[PDB]
Amino acid sequence: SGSPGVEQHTQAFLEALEQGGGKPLEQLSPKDARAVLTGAQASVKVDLSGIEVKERTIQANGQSIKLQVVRPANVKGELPVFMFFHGGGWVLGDFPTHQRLIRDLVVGSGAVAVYVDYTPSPESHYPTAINQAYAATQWVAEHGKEIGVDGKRLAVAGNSVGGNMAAVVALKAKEAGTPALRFQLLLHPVTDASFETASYKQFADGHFLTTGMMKWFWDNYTTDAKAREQIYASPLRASSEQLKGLPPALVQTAEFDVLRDEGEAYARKLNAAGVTVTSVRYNGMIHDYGLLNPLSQVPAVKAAMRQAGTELKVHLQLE
Amino acid sequence: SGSPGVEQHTQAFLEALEQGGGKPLEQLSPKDARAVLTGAQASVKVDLSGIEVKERTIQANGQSIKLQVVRPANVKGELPVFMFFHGGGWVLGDFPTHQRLIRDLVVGSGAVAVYVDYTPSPESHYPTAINQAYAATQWVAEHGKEIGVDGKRLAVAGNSVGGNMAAVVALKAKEAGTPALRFQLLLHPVTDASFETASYKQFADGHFLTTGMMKWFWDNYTTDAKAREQIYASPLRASSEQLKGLPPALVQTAEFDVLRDEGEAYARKLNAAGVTVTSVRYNGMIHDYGLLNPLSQVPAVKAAMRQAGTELKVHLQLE
Repeated sequence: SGSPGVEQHTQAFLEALEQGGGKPLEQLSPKDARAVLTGAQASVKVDLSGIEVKERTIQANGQSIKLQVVRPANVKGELPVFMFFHGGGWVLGDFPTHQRLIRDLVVGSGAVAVYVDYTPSPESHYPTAINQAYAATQWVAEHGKEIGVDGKRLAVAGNSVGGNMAAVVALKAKEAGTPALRFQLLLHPVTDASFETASYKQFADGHFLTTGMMKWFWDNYTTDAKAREQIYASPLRASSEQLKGLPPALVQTAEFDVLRDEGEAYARKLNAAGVTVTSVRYNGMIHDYGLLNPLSQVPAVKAAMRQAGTELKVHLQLE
Repeated sequence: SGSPGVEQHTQAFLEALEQGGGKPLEQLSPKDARAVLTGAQASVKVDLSGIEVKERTIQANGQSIKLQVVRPANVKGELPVFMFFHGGGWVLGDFPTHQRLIRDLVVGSGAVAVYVDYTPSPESHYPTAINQAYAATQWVAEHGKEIGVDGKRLAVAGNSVGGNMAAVVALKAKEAGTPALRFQLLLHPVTDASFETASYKQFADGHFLTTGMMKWFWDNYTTDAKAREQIYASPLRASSEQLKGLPPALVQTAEFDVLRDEGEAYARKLNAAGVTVTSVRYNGMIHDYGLLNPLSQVPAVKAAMRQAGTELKVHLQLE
């Protein structure tokens, strides 16, 4: 269905989904909802070349955590590294659904991605996944040599709830005083457990990610209102003092996205706190433009991916 | 003065200008206004390395036109090429005021820039400069070998009224059936001789480029209302049919810019006409963020420049 101004291929994609019909995602079991993303991502021929992928299980902060290490192919030596936190509304997502996005970031940056297999919701609730995400980030900083990376040159990155996770891991690293981070890449992040922004109102339906989906995602994550008010759930609620000293950020938002305004608002809060921020709204785009494989060849998406990889590279250089 | 959300260094810049005082630009003679930009650009140490600059005067469509050819240094062979049309509101601007911006685009793309020294206003009026701009573009396509470029791989680029000029040259090339263009790079372009968009209302003052300046710029360009209604002055007025077949575009706009809305509106019109467009709003930025030397080290500006160079490069490749 979409709106005037939606990029042409994206609009055609939305119309194709509308014609395909199907139950609202939030009316499905977590298992069936996961299968929607799995099936849709698998339905598209995509370039996954130029990477080498290796699983690694680590012992960190009291639990076993599974990683996927994604390295630029045919490259020798220690490389700088970014943690990658996947989206999917906490309920959906995993490594293979996100592999093309991760691949594009790795190939475009020359840096190694460390995907963290955090526990999904509702199997776990806040703050289980963010504690895993932080534990893995500290692990990479300390033990990077074991997986062929320079852990002292370390960024965090993610899409959607993964952008939430990246932002929150940066906050947790500030709180803990470790590890040092070069950069945070937030691709259309969730930043606030509230649903009254102008973008939430304007794009409630018809633009892939719906308000109904967002409320369901948040409900599966946690129904504890006190938890939702914590900065580690809703980082937009942080004060300037709480944000001071965070690493430089690139925040990409999508024009036609309920989460657009809270993402841009978080960028403004970082800027007001003296954090270096580049905040770029990709016009014509819907939420998860960098994830969805049917959109991966849209020229604006390719440009967004080129930028994301380049900014990772710029911030992960030697000295 | 600025607004909540203006990027921190940009805000400090605006405040410094406010404290410096001085007459409104539009109350100055063209000569004195030109000197404001010349002096301000010269007051900042900037990196101009990595280029070789050579002047060339050409005979094209009945007149002598001066070019500055800006080539990546230490590179052999034919290179692809982009025309560069400078901003300055038609009254101001020239090569040296714009040299750092041009340099960044050349170094970041690996392509040669051809700066066109169009006749300023009010010394000339519409359509003198755009006819010169087009003549030079056709010349480069035909005679590129003479200046070390592959004229068959040709883009147009410009900031502000230079973005207007690039967009209009692309339209003139469609009208003439020549030359073929790979790409149009529009950095915060002027697209419409009207002053009633929401951004014009919101950012009328306090954000460097004022509504008063824009009206003065347009008045110096042409006071002919019929001329202003032509698509070669106000390309936003073009129909979908008139825009069909134009080359792929990157349109960067600035959040805090009176011209923001008409730039984004032009991107939407291109998209509606089936033209490939990437439209990106750089949040926190003011107009001419890529031109103004005091802002050239602002991290978001560096990111915008990296993107602009990269997108030129991507679109100017072989085959």
